[PDB]
Amino acid sequence: MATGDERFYAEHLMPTLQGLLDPESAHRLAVRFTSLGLLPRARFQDSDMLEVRVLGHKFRNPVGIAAGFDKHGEAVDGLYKMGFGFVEIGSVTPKPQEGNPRPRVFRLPEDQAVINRYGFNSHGLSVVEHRLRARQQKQAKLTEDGLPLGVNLGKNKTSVDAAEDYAEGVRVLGPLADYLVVNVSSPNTAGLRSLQGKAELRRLLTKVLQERDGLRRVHRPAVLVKIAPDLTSQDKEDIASVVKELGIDGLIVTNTTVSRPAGLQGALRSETGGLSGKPLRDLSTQTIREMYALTQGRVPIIGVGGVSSGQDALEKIRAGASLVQLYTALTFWGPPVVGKVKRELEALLKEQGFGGVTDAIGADHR
Ligand SMILES: Cc1cc2nc3c(=O)[nH]c(=O)nc-3n(C[C@H](O)[C@H](O)[C@H](O)COP(=O)(O)O)c2cc1C
Ligand SMILES: CC/C(O)=C(\C#N)C(=O)Nc1ccc(-c2ccc(F)cc2)c(C(=O)OC)c1
Ligand SMILES: O=C(O)c1cc(=O)[nH]c(=O)[nH]1
Repeated sequence: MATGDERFYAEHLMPTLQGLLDPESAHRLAVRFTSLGLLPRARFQDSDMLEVRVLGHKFRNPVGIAAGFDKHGEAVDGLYKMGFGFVEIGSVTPKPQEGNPRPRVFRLPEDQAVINRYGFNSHGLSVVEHRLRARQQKQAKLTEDGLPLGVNLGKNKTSVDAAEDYAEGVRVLGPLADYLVVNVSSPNTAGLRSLQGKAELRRLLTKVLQERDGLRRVHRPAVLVKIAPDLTSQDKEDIASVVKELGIDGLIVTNTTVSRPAGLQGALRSETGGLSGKPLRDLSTQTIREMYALTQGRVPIIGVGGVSSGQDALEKIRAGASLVQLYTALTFWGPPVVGKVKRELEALLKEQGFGGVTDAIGADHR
């Protein structure tokens, strides 16, 4: 049934697609195809067990699309139709930019992994602002029905003041976002990840929250920080402190890794960039675990990295995540992966004696 669809995509459709197109062309086609909503609605009906209340909002299910698939806000509606409980677009930079030269996305099918070095290719704030404005009341209804929208902000390659880039993003897209993400963890913009250090981070985030707080109350988003899986213990302890001190609304844990775990088999494993997918999974889960402990369970976490199943999702939830995202799993399993994760998650939750997702959040720590 759903298993027959899963198998079709996994064994026939996706490998054929991966044979005809390069990874970037495939990405661009998927965004186009998804934006038209051509694929029929996902059959899976979200149970009440999957509902989460966090970040000032209701999420009808805890499975979202990670930043990077839809950088420019072109496919938001098509992604809700696929069954995602929330959609995050971006990263968006203030001014339009190309990103890095091609080729810049690489598949590692033997590892169920991707490496990318897009470098924040972005239509920029103005284009994305108008795109979101065109569908603003549709989104207001989606959100009220439990399907929120996040906006992930980046910075221009050549920008002098990182904090002003993020501030601009807060000003322009904050009023259109249920939550904002300060992406300080892209491996593909020089200097960016050092925004994660204590002094810079506190200065940056103070400016961001101050700009957010200046928005009219009805258009005031939660602000989250997205961190790398490659942080030192000092880094993490420092982020936890700053986040608690400033009252940051949550964390996204994690971005892609600049590491190359032992055992990667893919021919393209030494390409420069962020690695995503299955080899990232446990490194992300452990980072979630640590950040939840360091913040005493008081700071919501969206868990991301290598989620391709219900077990993967629950592991992150039990480690401390209130919500989860995926992207890379889609490039191997296609759209059916979304219903797969939700069905399996629900089964596992029953099986382990949780009334719903909310009861499982942080359970490993208790
Ligand atoms: C093609 C590609 C582009 C990405 N671009 C962004 C980005 O613009 N901003 C961001 O915060 N994360 C970006 N990500 C990182 C993902 O949001 C996510 O953190 C990471 O891929 C781990 O999740 P995954 O294993 O499910 O794919 C990108 C990932 C990939 C695969
Ligand atoms: C990492 C860049 C990347 O996106 C890919 C690669 N390589 C890739 O294959 N993407 C990719 C390719 C195909 C799909 C997809 C497959 C069937 C369908 F009806 C709609 C989209 C998706 C998808 O479901 O997006 C929501 C993503
Ligand atoms: O645009 C990119 O290169 C990119 C950004 C990011 O945050 N993460 C990632 O893996 N790639």
